[PDB]
Amino acid sequence: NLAPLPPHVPEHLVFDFDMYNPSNLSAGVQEAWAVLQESNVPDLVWTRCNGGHWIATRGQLIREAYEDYRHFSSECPFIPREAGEAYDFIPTSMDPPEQRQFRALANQVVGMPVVDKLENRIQELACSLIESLRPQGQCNFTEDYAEPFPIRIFMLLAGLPEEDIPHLKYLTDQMTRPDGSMTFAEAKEALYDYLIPIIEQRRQKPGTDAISIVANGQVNGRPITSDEAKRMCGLLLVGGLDTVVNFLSFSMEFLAKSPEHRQELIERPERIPAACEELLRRFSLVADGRILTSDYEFHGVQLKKGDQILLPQMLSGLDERENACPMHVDFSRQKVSHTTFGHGSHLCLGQHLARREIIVTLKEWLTRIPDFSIAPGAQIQHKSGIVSGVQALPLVWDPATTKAV
Ligand code: HEM
Ligand SMILES: CC1(C)[C@@H]2CC[C@@]1(C)C(=O)C2
Ligand SMILES: [K+]
Repeated sequence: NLAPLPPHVPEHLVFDFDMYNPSNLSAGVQEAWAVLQESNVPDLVWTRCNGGHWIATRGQLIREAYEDYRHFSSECPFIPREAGEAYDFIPTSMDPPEQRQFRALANQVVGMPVVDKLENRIQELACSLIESLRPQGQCNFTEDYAEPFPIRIFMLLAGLPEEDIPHLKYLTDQMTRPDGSMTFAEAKEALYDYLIPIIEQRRQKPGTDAISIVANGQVNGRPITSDEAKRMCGLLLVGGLDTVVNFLSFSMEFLAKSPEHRQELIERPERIPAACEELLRRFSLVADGRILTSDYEFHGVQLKKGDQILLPQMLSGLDERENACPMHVDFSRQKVSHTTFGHGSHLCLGQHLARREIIVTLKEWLTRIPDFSIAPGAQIQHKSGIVSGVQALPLVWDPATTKAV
């Protein structure tokens, strides 16, 4: 249902897009969001769905807003408003200047040098999973690879038992694509319930896992509090359990449907890093936003203090004003413009981990299973939310065409 239009919002800018269930979802989630960029549609629209909020539809406005933290605060970054208000993860719920000391701590646990440390175990895991699947001639890609591969890497980094995944994965999903059984506040409270005793424990007896590092850490040279450590560790869990997991399934679905693209990467595997970046553009998948700190005129539209504005990271690279023929995947694309990992001071801290996981996946999969397709008859369904994903991805191949390494 539709929230009554506020007096300040002009009627001609109303476009009732539902970020948790977009109209055109059956055509693909990126396609469904791209309807906001059809010729009829202003650069900035108001939807009455999900309590009512602005949506910037073009990369120019999305970038500008993400740069301007004085007008567009990350204190309430999720729609609906109750989710945004409850949202308190660190660093994302904080604006500069105080945000920054916390980013620096987070970088000690997910930064380039840590990923270099993880490199061999990331490869080993990719390979053990793929080799196991290779002979079977089929898989449920979401559950058999996309989920276990990035998630087990995160649980290893965090020093958490793998048997805790189904519970944590359920909770993180309720924050990004809720099935209605939990509010965001409830899911958050449960993630923190899980974390609290582990944080206390690791402050007492420090290990070398990510939770210990964060929990015993300093920010601008003063000790982090247990509450700060919990708000940072929660976010890290979310990043680990619901980002790359979804992205891998979009990419593999595309490769399953497009032999010429796989052929290109089999014939020339040096192109894989560039292909990674182009898939990160075409199959971009995050959309969160900001809250207005004051009344502010933006691109000829009056915004009011407290208005929420969705700034979909997904849309920038799909914008035909950033990338010609945006829905086409071109591994040779000369200037791959996107905001897939965000923009401004909250630029994704996990992006180095994410690119390593994706590139290792592409290399190792195509090396063993170069020819595969979607199970015949399977109608692939996407799902939309703060992070979008794929419900299920049944794949099939002829074992005879595979190669053990
Ligand atoms: C394909 C994978 C990924 C995508 C597309 C993605 C995207 C994003 C986006 C758009 C933001 C900015 C949100 C905002 O401005 O409100 C962000 C921030 C963040 N990301 Fe990622 N991310 C991914 C992977 C990961 C991973 C694997 C981790 C951790 C293991 C992670 C950790 C974080 C953290 C801690 C921040 C907050 C930075 C801040 O608020 O200063 N990311 N990411
Ligand atoms: C929007 C995000 C992808 C980014 C990292 C996890 C996530 C859901 C957040 O709350 C911040
Ligand atoms: K908040």
